Amino acid sequence: EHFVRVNGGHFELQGKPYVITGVNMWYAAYLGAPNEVGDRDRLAKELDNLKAIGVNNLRVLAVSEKSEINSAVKPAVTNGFGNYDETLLQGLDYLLVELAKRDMTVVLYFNNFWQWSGGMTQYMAWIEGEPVQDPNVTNEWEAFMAKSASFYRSEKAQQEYRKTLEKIITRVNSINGKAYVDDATIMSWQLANEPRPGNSQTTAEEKQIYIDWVHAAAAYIKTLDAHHLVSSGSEGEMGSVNDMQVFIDAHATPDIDYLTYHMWIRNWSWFDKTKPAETWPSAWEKAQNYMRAHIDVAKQLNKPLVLEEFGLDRDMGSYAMDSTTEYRDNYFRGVFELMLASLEQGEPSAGYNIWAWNGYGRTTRANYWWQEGDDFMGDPPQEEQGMYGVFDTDTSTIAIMKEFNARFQP
Repeated sequence: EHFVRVNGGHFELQGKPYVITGVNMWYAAYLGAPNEVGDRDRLAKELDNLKAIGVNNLRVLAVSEKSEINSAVKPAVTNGFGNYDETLLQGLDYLLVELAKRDMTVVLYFNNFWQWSGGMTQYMAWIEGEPVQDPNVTNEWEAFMAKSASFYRSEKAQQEYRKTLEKIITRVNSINGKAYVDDATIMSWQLANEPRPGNSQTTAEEKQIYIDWVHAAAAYIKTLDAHHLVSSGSEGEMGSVNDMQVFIDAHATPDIDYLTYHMWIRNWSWFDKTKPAETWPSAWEKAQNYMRAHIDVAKQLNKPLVLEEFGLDRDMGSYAMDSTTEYRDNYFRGVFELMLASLEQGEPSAGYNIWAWNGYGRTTRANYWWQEGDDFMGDPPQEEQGMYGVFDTDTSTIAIMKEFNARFQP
């Protein structure tokens, strides 16, 4: 009935301001699966805890592609082109039922620049008949990013991507009978997780191909669904080969309703998880500058801006649940403080989703590496289980979330 809408630099729900106070929980639809892959009891309990913490929004993976690397989710939704696991899609149906009971919404992304759900390189692997090279194994990240971006240039890949978009967007919820296009539980369709134009050596032509891809994919979604919001899933400038004009140009289309940015201060080498006291001051300077740069672009484009993915390691980079999270917590406080001031001042800061939510999920793997059958966590299968995720027992972090989730609410 009442869809999340955009009016200038803010979201509205029933004509009143709506601010995103969210988490990333990539696996929430997997948890809804009715078979051995799901954990529906846990899903309800997670959503109950999240609601009690003031969370109103999840950012969730809609679709994964079958992978034979050991840094990816298994099983997958798409077992070769066109071969969709309907039982797993019932998990998305179940998630949408559960969110609706709790007046929570979801942003659903349909692909992945990275390998942990197969994503763009898995499309290319199927097209080319060659195996994916897991960058966790090769350490050849520049090559990986070029390969992943070759997806935009493949007419076959785009045909298959549009078929996946159509498969999900035209779905009918098998449980409640709602057409997905009619379900206000869905806040936004999202093109991909962190689509980038390529690697550090991306050409001007490749930048334009990326810009045109964002425009055309967003336009395509609007032909299927004129009334849900559409976003790209971009990191911002860092996801635009460090070229803010690429970010602006890609998101200047009216078919992109709101803007996203992500911050990964450790991955970007601003913060050293083993030398946190030494590097935090400079990391924070860079983070606040990144926030301000994206808020300025949001003013230029007159669109809401959501910090939909940001996280930090536990203290000294520990993956252990009993390790402290002082640096993460103070990080989150700084971001929330700056964002709340921005919102108070009428700027397009429209909320956030912390990366990521582990909740009641647990690992008993000594090496913290996910194997098929293990609890799903906010940390996906390409990263140690415990790297960035917030556990239900992370009392300090949860208190900060609960506080700011309340303060951000109109």
